Amino acid sequence: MRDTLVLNAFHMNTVCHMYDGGWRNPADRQVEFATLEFWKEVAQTLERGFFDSLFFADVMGTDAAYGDSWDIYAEQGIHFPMHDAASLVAALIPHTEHLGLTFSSSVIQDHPFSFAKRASTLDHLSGGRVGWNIVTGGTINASQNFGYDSLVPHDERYAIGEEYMEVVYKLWEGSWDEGALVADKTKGIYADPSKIHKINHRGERYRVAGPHLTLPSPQRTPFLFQAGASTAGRAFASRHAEATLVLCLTPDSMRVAYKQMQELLAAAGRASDDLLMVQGMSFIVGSTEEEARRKAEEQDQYLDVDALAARVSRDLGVDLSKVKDLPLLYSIRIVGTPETIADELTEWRDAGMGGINMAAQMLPGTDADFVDYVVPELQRRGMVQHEYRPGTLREKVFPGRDRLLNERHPASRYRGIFS
Amino acid sequence: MRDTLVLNAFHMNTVCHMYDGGWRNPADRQVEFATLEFWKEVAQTLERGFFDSLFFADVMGTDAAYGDSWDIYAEQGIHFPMHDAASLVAALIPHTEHLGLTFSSSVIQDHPFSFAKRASTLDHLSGGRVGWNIVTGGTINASQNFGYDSLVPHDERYAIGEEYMEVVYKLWEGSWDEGALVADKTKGIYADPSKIHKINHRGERYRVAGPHLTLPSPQRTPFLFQAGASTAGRAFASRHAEATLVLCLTPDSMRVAYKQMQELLAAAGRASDDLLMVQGMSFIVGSTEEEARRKAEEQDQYLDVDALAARVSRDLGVDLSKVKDLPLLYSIRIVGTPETIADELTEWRDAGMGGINMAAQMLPGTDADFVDYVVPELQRRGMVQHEYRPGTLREKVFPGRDRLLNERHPASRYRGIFS
Ligand SMILES: Cc1cc2nc3c(=O)[nH]c(=O)nc-3n(C[C@H](O)[C@H](O)[C@H](O)COP(=O)(O)O)c2cc1C
Ligand SMILES: Cc1cc2nc3c(=O)[nH]c(=O)nc-3n(C[C@H](O)[C@H](O)[C@H](O)COP(=O)(O)O)c2cc1C
Repeated sequence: MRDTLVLNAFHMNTVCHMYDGGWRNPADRQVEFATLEFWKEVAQTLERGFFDSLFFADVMGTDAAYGDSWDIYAEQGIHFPMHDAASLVAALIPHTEHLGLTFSSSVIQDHPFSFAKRASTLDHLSGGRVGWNIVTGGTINASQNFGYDSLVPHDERYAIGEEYMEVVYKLWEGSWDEGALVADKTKGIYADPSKIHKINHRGERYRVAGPHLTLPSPQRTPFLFQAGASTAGRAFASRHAEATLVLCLTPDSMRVAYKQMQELLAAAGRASDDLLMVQGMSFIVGSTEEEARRKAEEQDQYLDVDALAARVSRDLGVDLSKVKDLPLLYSIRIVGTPETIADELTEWRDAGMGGINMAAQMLPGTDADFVDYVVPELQRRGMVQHEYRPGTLREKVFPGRDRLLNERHPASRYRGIFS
Repeated sequence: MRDTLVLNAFHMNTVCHMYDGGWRNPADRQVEFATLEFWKEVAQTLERGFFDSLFFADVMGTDAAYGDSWDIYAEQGIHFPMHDAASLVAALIPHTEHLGLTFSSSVIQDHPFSFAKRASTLDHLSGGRVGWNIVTGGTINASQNFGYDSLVPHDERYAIGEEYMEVVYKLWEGSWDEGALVADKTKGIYADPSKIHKINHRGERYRVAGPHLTLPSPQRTPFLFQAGASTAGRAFASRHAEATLVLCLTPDSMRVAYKQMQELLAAAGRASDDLLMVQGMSFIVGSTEEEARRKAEEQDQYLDVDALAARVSRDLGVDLSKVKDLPLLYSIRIVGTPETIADELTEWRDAGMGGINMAAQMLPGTDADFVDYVVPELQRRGMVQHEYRPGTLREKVFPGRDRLLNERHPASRYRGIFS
C-alpha cells in the first residue's frame, strides 16, 4: 500500500562518516558532531524534507589494517572518534516530532536484556519512533575491548545473532501479555501479575530470567534494520528485517538482488512486501548540469585517497599502497539537476528500490541541498510523501499496518508463549 | 568554598519510586512516568528551584522475596516496571540548561567500555552536566537477567568495583592525553595520534585494549555519586565519590557519620572538602503548621504498608508476615512551614550535611511544593543558591575548582600514564 519512496539518512556520530578526508572542506561543519546542536540542525532539515528516518551507524573499534601504523585513522578521522548513537537519539527526541530515530547497536557491545530495556524505554519516550539496525560483527579491537582473543568465526556470528533475537523478542513480545497494564488507582492494581512472565531463556550463549522490565511500548519491538550482504547475513535480513540496507552498483544489480530476497523471504515464511530494499546513495545537485558537476569538483578536492585506502584495506584486506571511484562500494553518488536525479532514481525504484539510505559528503550541505532541491521534485512526481502519516515508525513505513509486527514475523511467534 | 546546600532530586524512572502505594493518590501523576512529558515538567520545576541535579535510580531486576508469590510487586508498582535512566537523562538534555542530570548505572548491567563511551557521549551532549551513581549491587533476578546462578559475595562486589573504576578512569583520563584534538583543516590533522593510547588493561574480571573512542569531554570523568553504607562501601565512596548519598536517621547520626568519613577520606588521600554527605529527605509544606499536617494525612492514606514491607524485604532478605516508620530507611521526612523546614535543615547542615537528596511522595507535588515554598526561604537565609554558576556540574558543586578532577582523586593517577 506504499507508492512513495522511504527516505533514510545514513550518518554516524563521528567527524567523518563518508567520503574520507571530507572533514577538511572549509564549507563543512562535521567537526561539530560532538555537540547536540550540530545534529539538531541536521535532524530538523531532514524533517523539513519529510524523511522517514535518520540512522546513526556505530562501532566499538578502530584497527590498523593499513601497514602497521594506526596513524592515519586519527589524522584523517576515519570512524574515530566514535560517539554513542543511542545517547544522541534520546537527545534528539525533543528536537523532532515525526522523524524516525534509528541506530546501530551490535551484539557484543550490549547484553540483550540491557539492550532490550533501553530500546523499549526509548520507544516509549520517542512515541514509537525507534529504529534498530541489528549488527552481528565488529572489528578485532571491538572484541579486544570486551576482552576476547579474536573474532568468533563469520557464520557463528549469525548463530549468535539468532539467539540475541530469540532473547529480545521474548522480552519485547512474550513477557508482558496484552492488557497487563491496568493503572486502576481506586481498585489498587497497577499491573496484572497474571499477565507478566519470566522468560527462563537458557541457550548456548545466553541465560536470562526476565521478566522484561518495561511497560509494553508503542512498537514493542523497534523498527528493524539489518545490513547483511553475505549468505549467512542476507539470510538473517530475510528472516528478521523490515528494511535491509544494501549496496547495489547498477539498477540491474538491484533487480537481481531483489529477486534473490523475494525467494529468501518465501522460505522465511513472509510476504513479498514485508521487507524494503534500501539503497546506499549520495547526491550533489544544481539548477544547471554545470553547477552540480562544478560542486563535485569543489567537494572531491578534500577527498583523501590514502585514507579511503585505509577503510578499504580494513574491509577487503588488500593493502592498496579508477581508485577514486571506491567510495561507490559505500554509496552510489548521483550528480545533476533535480530532474536528472529523480529521472535516475525512477530506474532504481523500478528495479526494486524501496528506499534511499542517504549518506553525506558534507553536512549539513548534502542534507540541506537534497531537501531544498530534490525532495520537492520527488514530491511533485508522487515519489516522496507530502506530509507525515500519524503513528509509529512501523505504521509510517507500512501504511495499512498495525503498530505491532505482523503475524508472519518471528517476533509475533513469541506473543504469549508463557501464558 | 561551597557555602550553599546542594539540591539533588531523588527520583526513579518507575511508577512508584518512594512512598509505596502512593501512585494511587488521585492527586499524583507518577503513573505518567513512561512518557517524556511528565519528566519534562518535573525537570523544569526543579531548575526553577535552582536544583543542582536531578538523579535517576535504576535497578536491572525485580525479585520474588515476599513469601508465596511475586504478585504485590506488579499490583503496587514496587520498583517495577523499571525504565532505563540513561536514555531519559539523554532525552531531558534539550529541556534543561543548567540542571545536572544524574543516573545510577551498575557494574552488572554494562561493560566498562560501553558505559565509559555512553557517559562521555552523554557528557558532550549535556555540556558537562552528567552525574554517575556508581552501583556495585544487584538483586538475585538482575544476576539471573545476565546468566549467573547466584550473587557474587558482598566483599567481591567492591573488589570488582575497584577494577571497573580502574578501567573507566583509564579510558576517560589516560588514553587521550591533553592536546589530542587538533581540528586543523588547513593542516589536515584531526587528532595527534602520539597523544591517543590503548589502555591494555588485563585484570581479574576485565580485559580492554582501547583506546577510548570519544574526544575528551568537559568533565572527562562524569560527576561521581556513590551510596555504599557498609564497611566495604563507605570505604569505596570515601575513595572515589564527590557526593555520597547517605541515610542518616538524626542529626546526631550525621555528626557521627561525617566524623567517620573524614578519617576515611584522610586515609583515602583526600582533603575534607573533596566529598559531600548528601542526605535522603522529603518535605511536606504548608503556610501554617495545620496546613502541612493536613496534607500529610491526605497523602498517607495512600501509603501502602505491605508493599513497603515488600521493598524492605527485597533488600534485607526476610519476607514479612511503628511499622509506618520503616520509610525512615529511605528518606527523612519533615512536615511544617518553610520557617520550620529551614530551621530544621540548619541542624542537619551544622552536623555536616552538605546537600539534600530529595525524594518524592507525590509528583509533581512534592517537588513543586518544595520549589515554590521552601526554596525562597533557603535563598533568604543564604542556604540555597540564588543563581546557577557557569561551567560544569563539577564546577557547580565545587566553586573555583577546575572542570576536571583534582590530583588528590584516583582518576588523576591515570592522566598521562601512557605517553
Ligand atoms: C548501510 C550499512 C550500515 C552498516 N552499519 C554498521 C554499524 O553501524 N556497525 C557495525 O558494526 N557494522 C555495520 N555494517 C556492517 C554490517 O553489519 C554487515 O555486517 C556487513 O555489511 C556485511 O554483512 P555480513 O555479516 O552479511 O557479511 C553496516 C553495513 C551497511 C551496508
Ligand atoms: C540514595 C541511594 C540511591 C541508590 N540508588 C540505587 C540504584 O539506582 N540502583 C541500585 O542498584 N542501587 C542503588 N542504591 C543501593 C546502594 O548500592 C546501597 O547504598 C548499598 O548499601 C551499597 O552499599 P553496600 O554495598 O556497602 O551496602 C542506592 C542507595 C542509596 C542510599
